Amino acid sequence: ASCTSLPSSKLFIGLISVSNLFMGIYTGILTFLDAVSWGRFAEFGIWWETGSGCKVAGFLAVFSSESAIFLLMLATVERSLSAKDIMKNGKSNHLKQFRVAALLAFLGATVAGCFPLFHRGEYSASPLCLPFPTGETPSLG
Repeated sequence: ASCTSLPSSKLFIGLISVSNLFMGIYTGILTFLDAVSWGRFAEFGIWWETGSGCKVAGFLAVFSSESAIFLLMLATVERSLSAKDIMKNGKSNHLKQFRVAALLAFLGATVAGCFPLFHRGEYSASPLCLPFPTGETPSLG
């Protein structure tokens, strides 16, 4: 909200917070669905599981988790590069490079999330729509 220079640390905190947005959104959708099915989950069970909603929620959760982890490694690598320049040169700036790396990490996360979609049955293993070694064994493992 403050129109400042937004240094690299603040931007990294912000983007990790956006990953937090998707985590919280996924969890809140879960609750919302559970509250809708208060005492009547079985009625919505199959419809949700085979429906597009389960795929959407599972992909969103997987993407949010993987993106959080990847943003974390990007932030740690950037901080280490800043420290290395501090003890080596005196100035570090890979703003465009790190933005490109963040976008590539988002691409990898989305690819991982969409991979179960093409195999027709990986995501609907559980109502939570979470990769488990219960149904499709090889790909999920």
